[PDB]
Amino acid sequence: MASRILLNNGAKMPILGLGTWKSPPGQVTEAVKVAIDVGYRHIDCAHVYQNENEVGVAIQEKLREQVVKREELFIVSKLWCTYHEKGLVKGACQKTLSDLKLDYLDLYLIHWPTGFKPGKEFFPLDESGNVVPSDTNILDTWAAMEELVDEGLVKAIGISNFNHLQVEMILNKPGLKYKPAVNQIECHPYLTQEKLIQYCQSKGIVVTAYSPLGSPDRPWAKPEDPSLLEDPRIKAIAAKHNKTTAQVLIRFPMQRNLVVIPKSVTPERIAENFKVFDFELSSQDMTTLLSYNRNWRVCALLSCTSHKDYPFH
Ligand SMILES: NC(=O)c1ccc[n+]([C@@H]2O[C@H](COP(=O)([O-])OP(=O)(O)OC[C@H]3O[C@@H](n4cnc5c(N)ncnc54)[C@H](OP(=O)(O)O)[C@@H]3O)[C@@H](O)[C@H]2O)c1
Repeated sequence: MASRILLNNGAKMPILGLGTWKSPPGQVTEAVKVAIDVGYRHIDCAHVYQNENEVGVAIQEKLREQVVKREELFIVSKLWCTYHEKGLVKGACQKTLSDLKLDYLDLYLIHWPTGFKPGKEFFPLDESGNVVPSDTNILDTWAAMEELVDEGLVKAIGISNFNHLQVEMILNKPGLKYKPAVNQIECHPYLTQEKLIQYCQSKGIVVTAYSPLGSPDRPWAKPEDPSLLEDPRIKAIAAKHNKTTAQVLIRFPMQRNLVVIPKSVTPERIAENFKVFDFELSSQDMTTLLSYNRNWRVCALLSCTSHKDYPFH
């Protein structure tokens, strides 16, 4: 399979990237170094992950070493919810750029449609346990993202965790200057997303699938939750193809014309997870994997369920 997908800004995006949420700061520099050595050319980052400085150390070394050229890398980050105000967006982007050791991002995403009150805390909460919102809306935040393109800080802009009506709101924004290039959403056999994916693809927006392995290291995991990597039905498909369950879970979104961003800090798994361009799932395999949908979310943003822009009602 071809390694890159064409975006609606004219640039090409690698379909397989390395995730970095929960990657410990003392391990993520190695992880990114190994990833680049074994062929990864796309790294998914975010300010809220608190490890962009350490990701950047790896990127800069590999650029300095001439293992890879900057134009061959595709670095993605995300604007956190406490920076949706017009006057904070540029500085948030520039902090991410400084930390990552870059003079531009390939893609910058609005991390969630929900804006929160600015300040030091990433989740300002009230006594109900609900977030303190910002009176920003997705459309003014989008205009601020468009400015970043026009200042040369980012090559592409996009969105994350936007539902169908929120994507449509952006696409229908009065005076829209740049369409979103990407919508990054949770997607795996237990949350298959047929409706939102077809809508985005029909508009030329590329979808990136996050938590493709079901995020077994998510901090709020409960033992009774379903487990993709341990699902016997998925293990059986992997065995038939002489691949690992993770490799099946990564190949699955690729064959739906999605980008996918599995996270690992384990060198062997980083290498294994990239070895997914040597085999094909059948159409029957694809439909079988789709049949496992149960609308189960790793990331439900539960402290924000009363925010006006909460995406998952
Ligand atoms: N936009 C958003 O709101 C949002 C939300 C969630 C995630 N994301 C992005 O998507 C990325 C991926 O999602 P995720 O981190 O939630 O989870 P994930 O990629 O579904 O799963 C990561 C977990 O799987 C393990 N793992 C990796 N490869 C494996 C393999 N071959 N065999 C067995 N276990 C394996 C990792 O362990 P080790 O690391 O110990 O090897 C880690 O515990 C994130 O890191 C982040 O970049 C974005």
